[PDB]
Amino acid sequence: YDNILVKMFKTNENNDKSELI
Repeated sequence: YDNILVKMFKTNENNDKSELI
């Protein structure tokens, strides 16, 4: 059981390394 792609869509869009840069 692994679903790393669904979790990485919302994490990378909102945060974007710092805060939406």
